[PDB]
Amino acid sequence: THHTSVDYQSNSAIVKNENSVLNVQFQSKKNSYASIVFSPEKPWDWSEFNDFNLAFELANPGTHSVQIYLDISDIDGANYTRSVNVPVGGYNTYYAKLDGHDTSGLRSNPDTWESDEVQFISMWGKKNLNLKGIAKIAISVQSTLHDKELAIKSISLRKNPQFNTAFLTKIVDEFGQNAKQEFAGKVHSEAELLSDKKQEATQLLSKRPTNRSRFGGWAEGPKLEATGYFRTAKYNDKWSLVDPDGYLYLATGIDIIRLANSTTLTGYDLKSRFVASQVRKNLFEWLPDYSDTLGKHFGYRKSAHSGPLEHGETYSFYAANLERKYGQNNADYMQKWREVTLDRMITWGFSSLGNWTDPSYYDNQKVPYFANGWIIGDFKTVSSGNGAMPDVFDPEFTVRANETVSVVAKEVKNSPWAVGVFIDNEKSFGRPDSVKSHYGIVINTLGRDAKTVPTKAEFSRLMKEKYTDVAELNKVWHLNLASWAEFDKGVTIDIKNEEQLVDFSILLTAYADKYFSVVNAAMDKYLPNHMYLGARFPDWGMPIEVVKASAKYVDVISFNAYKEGLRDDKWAFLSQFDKPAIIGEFHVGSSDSGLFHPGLIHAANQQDRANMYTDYMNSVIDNPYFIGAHWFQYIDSPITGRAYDGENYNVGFISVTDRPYIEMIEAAKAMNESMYERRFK
Amino acid sequence: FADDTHHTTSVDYQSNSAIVKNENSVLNVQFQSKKNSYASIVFSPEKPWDWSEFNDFNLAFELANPGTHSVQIYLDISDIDGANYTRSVNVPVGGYNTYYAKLDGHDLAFTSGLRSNPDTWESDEVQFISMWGKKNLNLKGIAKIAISVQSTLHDKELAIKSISLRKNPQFNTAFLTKIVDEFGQNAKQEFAGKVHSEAELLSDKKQEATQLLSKRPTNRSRFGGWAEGPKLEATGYFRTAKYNDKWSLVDPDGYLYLATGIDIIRLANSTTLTGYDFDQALLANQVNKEALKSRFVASQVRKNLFEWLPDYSDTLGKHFGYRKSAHSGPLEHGETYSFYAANLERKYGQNNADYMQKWREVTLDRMITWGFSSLGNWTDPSYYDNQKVPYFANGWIIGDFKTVSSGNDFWGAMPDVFDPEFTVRANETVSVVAKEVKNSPWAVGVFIDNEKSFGRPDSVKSHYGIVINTLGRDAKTVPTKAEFSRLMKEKYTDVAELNKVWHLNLASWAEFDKGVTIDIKNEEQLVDFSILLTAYADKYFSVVNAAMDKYLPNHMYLGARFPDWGMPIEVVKASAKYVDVISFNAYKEGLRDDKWAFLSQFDKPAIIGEFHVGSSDSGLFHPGLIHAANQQDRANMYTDYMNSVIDNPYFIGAHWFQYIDSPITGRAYDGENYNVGFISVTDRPYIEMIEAAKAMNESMYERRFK
Repeated sequence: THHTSVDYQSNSAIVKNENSVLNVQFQSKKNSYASIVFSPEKPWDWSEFNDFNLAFELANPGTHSVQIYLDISDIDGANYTRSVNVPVGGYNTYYAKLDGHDTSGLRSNPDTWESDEVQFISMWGKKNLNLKGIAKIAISVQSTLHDKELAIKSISLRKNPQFNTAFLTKIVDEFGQNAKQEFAGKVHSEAELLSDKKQEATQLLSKRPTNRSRFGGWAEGPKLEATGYFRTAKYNDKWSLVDPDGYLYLATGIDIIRLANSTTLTGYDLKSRFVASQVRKNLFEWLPDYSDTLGKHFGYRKSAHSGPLEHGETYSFYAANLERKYGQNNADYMQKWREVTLDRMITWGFSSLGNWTDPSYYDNQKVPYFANGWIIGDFKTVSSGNGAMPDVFDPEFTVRANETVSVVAKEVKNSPWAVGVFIDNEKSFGRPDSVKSHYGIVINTLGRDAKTVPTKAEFSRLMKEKYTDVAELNKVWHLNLASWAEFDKGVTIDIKNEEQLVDFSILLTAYADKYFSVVNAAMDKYLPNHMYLGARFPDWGMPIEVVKASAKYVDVISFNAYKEGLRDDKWAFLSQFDKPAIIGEFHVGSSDSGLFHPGLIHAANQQDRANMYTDYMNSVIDNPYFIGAHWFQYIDSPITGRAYDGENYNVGFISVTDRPYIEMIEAAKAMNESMYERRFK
Repeated sequence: FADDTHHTTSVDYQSNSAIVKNENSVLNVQFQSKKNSYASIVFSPEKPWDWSEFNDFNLAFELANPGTHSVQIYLDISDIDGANYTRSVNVPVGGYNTYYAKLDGHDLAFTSGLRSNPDTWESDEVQFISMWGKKNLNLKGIAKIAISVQSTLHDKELAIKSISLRKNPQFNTAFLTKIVDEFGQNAKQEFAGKVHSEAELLSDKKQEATQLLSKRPTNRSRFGGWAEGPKLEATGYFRTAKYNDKWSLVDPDGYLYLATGIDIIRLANSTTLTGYDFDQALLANQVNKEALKSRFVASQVRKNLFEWLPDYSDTLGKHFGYRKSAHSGPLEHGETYSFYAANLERKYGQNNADYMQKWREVTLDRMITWGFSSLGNWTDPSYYDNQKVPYFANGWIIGDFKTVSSGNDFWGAMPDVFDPEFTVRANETVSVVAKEVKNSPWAVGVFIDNEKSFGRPDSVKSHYGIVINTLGRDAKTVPTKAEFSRLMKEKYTDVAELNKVWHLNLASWAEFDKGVTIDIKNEEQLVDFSILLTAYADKYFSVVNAAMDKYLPNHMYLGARFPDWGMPIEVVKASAKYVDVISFNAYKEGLRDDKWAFLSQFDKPAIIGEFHVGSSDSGLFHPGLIHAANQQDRANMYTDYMNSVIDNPYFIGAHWFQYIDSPITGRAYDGENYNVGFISVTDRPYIEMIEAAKAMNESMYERRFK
């Protein structure tokens, strides 16, 4: 229907008409965004159809798999983003449901009918689009390290096949696996678990090899000063860490070495137990009684979002498999899991345990670890206009900051094994997408009472410093304020004024400076010998003012970047600070895991997954500012979604049945082996 | 561009070990290929298709695969005359693609010297690989189109959306023009692992060096055996034994041992015809000074394949050679070049370093690192003195002894093994091997000869050809016939009794001795045919065994590498009485139980001499004999094949053919241009293959014996 002829344009992509087939060469090596956009004469009207799907006949004659983004926009202005991986090879059909069929508490659901076809993964945006007027349909590739290609043979709208009413019925086995689907590494019997443990014990290393120091550093590199703690240095023209014995060190590893995130909502909410959600309940074949052995794995989630529950009861199939696998005959399965986990990292060559490692691990003297704290309190707050952020100028913020960091110190006990502390994570500092996005904190704060809003009170001060008289501001901001007292009370800014931006930038820096000074001070008080690794900025939300402010205080600037790699264009700005950086989170996933959601970055298969992993880690290693990266996370998200937000991604280095993804492991081992020599030699 | 639909339109079909259901308008075919070594769907009309009226056209199939494994289909088209031709292609798991076979026009109308040519037009479709048969079929009468699945380990599936005849697109006249780059790579196509600059070679070497091991891991014995397994009598030589009700080898130190590794660890088969030649009279392996002066273009088509050849004065000019005997191409002889050897000197020969010695060293280390227990057949004798990786040795028995024939010229000549000169030449061959091996414990064993034309057990004529043809000859001048006369007289006393059994009217034994034309339809004689064929093979193996007993007494004799398509039971039986290990070549997806059950007759250990899987994503124009969807599938199919070797209680190992990909423009001898390499022409190991090999070799002892 839509193509077999339709008008289109391209953005950093050569399009050739070879037969009926659009060959798209995405110029994605050079350009961080590349696309072919399908725009008709008059905005498509699909009012006349119901219960239907948009289908693409896609091949990939390239030499890398392509994660394509499907963007469908309105005459109305709303947009929804979908994504899928197109493997190197011939044609498959990719479809997206636009109306009907599918609430379940899963970020991505099973298909609503059986096929050999591939459904796009729903990512973000406004789902319920305006079918009456569809402006554009864009296929884009974003933030790759390689040119990508796509062959489009046909685009069409199709009537959805017959609904499967049991698509959410017993999709989980008693092991937490995809019940209805076979997949690589699927456990069929409990005896497989016991058999795994025995086999794995054979291959597991105990100690670091002789080409690694005891702290996991470069035993054959230079020998810098031994401070007895992890620290930063420059060797040649590249940033490095230094281990406590003065060997060079780069941070590789895995986050969430803990069970806190491996639980899923059962649908129940002890003598007052009730089914709060029938749909949740029916997902799983097996859920034990509280009097059962494996009933030990029942938890409760106070707060839950994006699902048919705001609270309720949880179960952890991974923790259950741990008991099954390591807790034979009353054995301390937790302790055994920790010992296996430590050995795995040695064996895989990981130099550290990542963020959100369980305090259980902190007194270990085998593998280094990263510690963390969240700053929570009843202190006053500001808003990015949309996320609630700390009023960093409230004295109550320093009070809680100190207690937060103090807590961590007691966990760490001044151990050289602690590489450093993360404080907070992806705070809502603002997104530099527009004025409103960039300076939401400033804009929202400026219309609040200086008398009651400490952050605003500092804004007042700084602006008095620069402007002296309020009439002189009235010029630049193009406003008609009466007095510094009215300003102090609250100002509604002119969204379109450009001259005030220079000031907004002062105010955002000022807010950020206080944030990072407070936390830096707290670290000085409680863990003075340890590095402070920042606040883990998301690459989608890292205003330059916030980064700049952090550079004065942190030992290492942390970012999370869920991309195919660290592109030169994207990270060039780091050269203005000359500071070392770490990636707190990254991952690749694939649907061949039997999960319903590959995650944020998509590969063709486990082997592609590992190869893309290698490409990302190579980009980290070859970047002169970056000193490491941590994989998110250790364990696959539960197939029915983690209890907090329904996230059900293939993010695990191991599956729910405590089986390492083999291909990932071998990429990991390779990468860790050659990392020091690649960077420095 | 479509001429005519065959299925979209219905046509009559029959199935064979295959369930076909017409779900919607598609034929979904479930080949029952796990249980049945041949499964098929056969499309046949009431009257033979007449396609005479078409020219410059192709036959096209729109195919998906809803199964869990990729499927190599065989496409056989047969005509009214009983001629047949076989094409093959891999259909990956997934949706619909077009697979086509040109029936007329373009390159068909190879003189290229490539077993399989580049496509004659660029497309989003997949050309079938021409395999074998009578290609020039009668398009007046196409009797049947067969799609089959052959010797798999798994059930395969196929979805057929349409079959059609179509006009060929515009002929790309430049399809054989500059298809090779200076590295011997596919110039026009981008492929995974393609080298773009010489610097990448040096880059490659540095990186691989840090990853190469130079010594066996702790869990492997010095001779590559099972360090943690039982310890048996150490004889100081490789030998056979049983453990846990399964055949094994035993290394010199007494540890259990299975043979894994790769064939053709040498340069001899990495050369391709350049299209140049010389004044034949000036020829006395690079040509001499006087002959070089008469260099001329003998094949324009060959010359134009290449973007670059060096000049003889260039450093890389030393990689020119010469081939005295070539077939299946435009040249019967001519200049060759070795892009692989050129790459070795580029990679390892900087600053006049000993590039060959370094290649040998990296090769040994690669085998260690990849976990292979051995170097396979046709290892360059350069390696024989190595004390790091065990190796298989070989000889060919060649000479001017008398010969016998199958009665089919394409099958080839066979030694008259009752000719005393055959024994002289056997002895002399084995003696040469003995001087190369120098009694080294590192030599696992000796293969003598390879895929001799003993017969194919699929028709009486094919099976007993040597017997039939020899019976027709004179005892006076044909030793094998003199032996056949002896055995029949021993059995029948009087000719009259044989005349009865064979349904003949021979006047005298003197007639029999002079020459008999047997009755091809007579069945009673087949017991005698079996006796005669056994007797032939028995003397063959007895002679070789006695040679081995003289010169290499301490070392295993590994037989003569029978092809799985041509292994008469009589010959296998004869061999079992002499060899330490029975060797076979088997280019299939695996060792099927049904194919190899016969081994229980002899309770001997067996070895696979050669097997391979190839894929088109290597950038070569021919995936080979067994086809995968891509490099990853290729590795997975490798793994399955090796699992079937490891799981088989008679087999003690298998060798992969071969180390290096064949030249993209054909090996000089016969134009074979397959993706058979563990490594590419630029000395880059195929990463997926290496990873699968490492895992396989790691687990083999445990999997087989624990």
